[PDB]
Amino acid sequence: PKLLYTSANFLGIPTNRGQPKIGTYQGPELIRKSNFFQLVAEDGIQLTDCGDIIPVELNEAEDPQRFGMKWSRSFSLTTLRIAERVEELMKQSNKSTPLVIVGGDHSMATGTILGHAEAKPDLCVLWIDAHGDINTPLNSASGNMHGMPLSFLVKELQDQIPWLDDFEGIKPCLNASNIAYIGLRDLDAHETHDIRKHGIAYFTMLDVDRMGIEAVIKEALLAVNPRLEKAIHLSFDIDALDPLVAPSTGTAVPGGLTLREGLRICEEVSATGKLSVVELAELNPLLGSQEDVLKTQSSAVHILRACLGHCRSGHLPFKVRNLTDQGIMSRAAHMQT
Amino acid sequence: PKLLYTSANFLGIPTNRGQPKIGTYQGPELIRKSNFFQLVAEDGIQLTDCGDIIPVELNEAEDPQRFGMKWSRSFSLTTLRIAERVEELMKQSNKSTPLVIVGGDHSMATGTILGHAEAKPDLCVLWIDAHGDINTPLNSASGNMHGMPLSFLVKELQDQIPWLDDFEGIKPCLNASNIAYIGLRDLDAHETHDIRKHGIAYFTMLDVDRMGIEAVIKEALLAVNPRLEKAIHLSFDIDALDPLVAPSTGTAVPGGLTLREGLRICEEVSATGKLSVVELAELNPLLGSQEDVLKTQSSAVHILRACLGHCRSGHLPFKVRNLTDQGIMSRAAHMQT
Amino acid sequence: PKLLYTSANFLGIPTNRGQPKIGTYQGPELIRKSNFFQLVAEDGIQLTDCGDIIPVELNEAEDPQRFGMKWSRSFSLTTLRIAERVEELMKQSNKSTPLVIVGGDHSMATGTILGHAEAKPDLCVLWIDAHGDINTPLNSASGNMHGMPLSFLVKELQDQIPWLDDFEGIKPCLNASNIAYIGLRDLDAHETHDIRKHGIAYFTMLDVDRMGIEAVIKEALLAVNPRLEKAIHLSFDIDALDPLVAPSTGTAVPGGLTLREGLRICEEVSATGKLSVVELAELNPLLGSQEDVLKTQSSAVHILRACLGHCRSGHLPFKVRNLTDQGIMSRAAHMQT
Ligand SMILES: N[C@@H](CSCC[B-](O)(O)O)C(=O)O
Ligand SMILES: N[C@@H](CSCC[B-](O)(O)O)C(=O)O
Ligand SMILES: N[C@@H](CSCC[B-](O)(O)O)C(=O)O
Ligand SMILES: [Mn+2]
Ligand SMILES: [Mn+2]
Ligand SMILES: [Mn+2]
Ligand SMILES: [Mn+2]
Ligand SMILES: [Mn+2]
Ligand SMILES: [Mn+2]
Repeated sequence: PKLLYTSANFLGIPTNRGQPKIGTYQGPELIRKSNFFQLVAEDGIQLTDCGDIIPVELNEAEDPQRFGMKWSRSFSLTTLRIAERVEELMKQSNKSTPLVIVGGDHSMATGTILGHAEAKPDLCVLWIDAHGDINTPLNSASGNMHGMPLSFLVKELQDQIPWLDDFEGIKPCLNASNIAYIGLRDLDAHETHDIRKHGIAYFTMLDVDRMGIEAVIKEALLAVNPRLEKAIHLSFDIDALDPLVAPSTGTAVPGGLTLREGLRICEEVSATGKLSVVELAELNPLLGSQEDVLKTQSSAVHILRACLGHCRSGHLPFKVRNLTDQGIMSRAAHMQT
Repeated sequence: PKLLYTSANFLGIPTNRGQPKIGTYQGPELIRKSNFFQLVAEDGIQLTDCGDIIPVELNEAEDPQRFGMKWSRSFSLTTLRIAERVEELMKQSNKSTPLVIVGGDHSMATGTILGHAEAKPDLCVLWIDAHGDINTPLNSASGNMHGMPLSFLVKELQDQIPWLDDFEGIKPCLNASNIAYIGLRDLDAHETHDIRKHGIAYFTMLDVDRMGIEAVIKEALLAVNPRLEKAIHLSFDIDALDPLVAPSTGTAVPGGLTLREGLRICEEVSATGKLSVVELAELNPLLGSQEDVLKTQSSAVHILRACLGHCRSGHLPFKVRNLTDQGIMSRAAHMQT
Repeated sequence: PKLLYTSANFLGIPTNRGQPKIGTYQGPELIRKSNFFQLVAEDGIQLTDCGDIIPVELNEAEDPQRFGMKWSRSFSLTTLRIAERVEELMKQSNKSTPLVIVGGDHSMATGTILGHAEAKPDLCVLWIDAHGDINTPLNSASGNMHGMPLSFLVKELQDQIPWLDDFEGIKPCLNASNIAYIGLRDLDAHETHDIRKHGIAYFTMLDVDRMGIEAVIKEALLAVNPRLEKAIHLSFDIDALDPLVAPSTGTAVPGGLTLREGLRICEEVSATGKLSVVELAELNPLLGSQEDVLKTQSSAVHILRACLGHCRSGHLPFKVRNLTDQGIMSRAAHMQT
């Protein structure tokens, strides 16, 4: 057998202040509960559990609304804390060692990318999501941070981000030409404006319907990593998949990716040999029935396994078992006498 | 932003005598209950609620079976009543103003098309359905009117329709060359005979599998509206979609259209700028679980929004919010000092 | 109308010793309970019920584990019993008469193919499954016979099958070049080794994603029956279909075939005019909710109907009903006076 990645790191980030629905903090445990670790090992990969990042959760009286944003100071404090740990993990392993991150709501992405970009500043980002998550604070109708994580990272958008002192440590590390969306089907108007204005590459479900997922992946990589020179940060919101496949998530949107389409994305990104960080966001075991949570867990595991290099086409055994070395009479041997 | 249709009309038709399962009369309310109106408004479209048509529901003793048909006199009386109102609405708005109609079982289609054809006699019809709904009375095994609505409209079939005095006002206004089916997977034998005999264009799920939905739509329009000269009556039976997507309907048939395929049909028809009337039939909130009804409602809303011109690719904002006119210090401005 | 097959045989095999989960013995009854027979008749086909094969179910004390295998002696005794009956049925009908077989777990396949190959030795096999079912006894982690049925049949694998006296009657009748897989997504490593080593044709879900089901079917037939000269044994594991479509099965694996893709396989194989035996395995009415069992039953019926030649494009009536021979006044006739 052969493997692009022979070892990987696992990191849990139970962020739950990016959106009002409680349960995303149970995200990392939902994956740890599963047979994910067992399965990755059987594929011949050494997965090291790097524990969980403790997010900063201020008391409501310590964190009033600022510019409509909810839990903004918790966000800024958590962001920096994420960035510090991710940077350490990335520099420590600097045939690479991918970081698998499990959220947690998507607001964590500001921290992960920032820390990732501090170790590999030339990275590109593949954002798999039903939503843009690129609302700027004054344009956000909800005030939820999981809908704004990209806006603090994109240089071309900094004249639309309100200055806040606790936000100074969060320096924009992304050019608009380094991001590519796949799976969009619920963009806010101002997101659509910014995405088109600054030429951010995006492939919606409409594009997936007209082009096919195979062409979309090829075009997404062509746009942000044309010669596979750049490290890849793969940000995978679980709600990019259709709700029939992953119902246990906060903002489900019908008409999403099939599990197979999602797997194709991960398999292709994995095969570049350039997967640096994969993050899975918006898992919420407190939403839906037990069967719903089981379905969502199952989809998450298959997706993450795909990122680490698992092939549906099969894997060769690390040692071939021969029947005669075990001194056992085979049927072929019996009739030969 | 730009819009093909800037205003539209909403009309409810709670027909429930076209089929034995009670609940389709709650169809229009299921859509009114939803956020459909709110969402259409946010897309920049003025939706006017034109109320509901009161269908004629005779007492069983007033409406005995005739030629196997159930509730035939209720059908004829209701048909004419539908036709009168639809004609008024169409002539009143004669950049068009589309009519959105929500049923109600599919027997209403005889009335809507008749009234529509009275204002726009050169119309073509796109029938999205698992079934032909073109059984002639003596060939119908069930005797349900929702399985015969097209047969009273097609000129080439009038030698197969039993003469009834109360049916005189229902004059065939459709040539067989004006109809195109998409989504068929449960045709009765005599429907298959008539469809092939008179050269009615039809694309079954088999065709969708072998050609892809994109080619099917193009071929369907090519067959009945080759140069986008004709107004389009879009008759959308909800059971055309797969039961996994829309379970709350009377005659569900496995192996149907995905939500995405259905959306593609509506998006393309909408983009012709020729959508005159869109009708959605066979919603039944009294079938299946609450989650089933929620799923069916959700699918209906996304479909109808697609007809009115909603793009999954995003919509531009009607006014761009600038951070400096609001007199707020942006991060870009702060560092520039 | 026209029909490739005008008559067919139905045979139930309630095998339940190939896997630990009880309920697959209720498989044949689940199909008999359905409207399958009624529907096949309406398509104009004479289905003869050939009853059920009574599988051999030894007492645990009579059937200890041998080489890790569970219920191996029950397997060998049952296999021979299956083979004897299938051979009789095949020679008896030797425009062919297809055998429709309903399991029962997939361990029955050793018996059916053996008996089938005894009447038509030049047959090819189309294996539709999430799994290879080609584990050799010493390589099997589970020791379940439903995971090994193919290994006893493939000549190239006989040096990997442990000699057992009760297994002598089971002679390998298949060359590796006569088998083609469709739908694989959960191969064991040693299966992957054997499949690639001996050049067995296989198309995984990855292949289905990149090629499309239409190309996969064409390539599968090209590999094992290039000129439609060989009779076809179609072995269809229900878990080849996605769990959303067929949840009531023992080893469900996400990311499977849609119902439409499965139907395409059956429709194409049927259209060769070379369908000799179709078997449906792994139905288990004791797994999942009532709605789950209903969904699984429904999928099974549509699949089997497709094998017998049912077209979603419609069937012509065996006698056209004219309105005037019945002495009834048509609307066309009324206005003509
Ligand atoms: N426009 C919405 C987008 S929410 C999407 C959140 B997510 O992608 O993380 O699930 C908002 O600003 O809250
Ligand atoms: N052959 C059936 C067709 S029923 C289809 C009804 B509908 O398309 O409206 O759900 C019949 O005549 O009742
Ligand atoms: N590797 C597994 C495969 S089980 C597949 C069983 B079946 O295809 O019949 O559902 C085993 O040896 O038990
Ligand atoms: Mn999202
Ligand atoms: Mn997100
Ligand atoms: Mn229908
Ligand atoms: Mn209909
Ligand atoms: Mn299987
Ligand atoms: Mn199997």
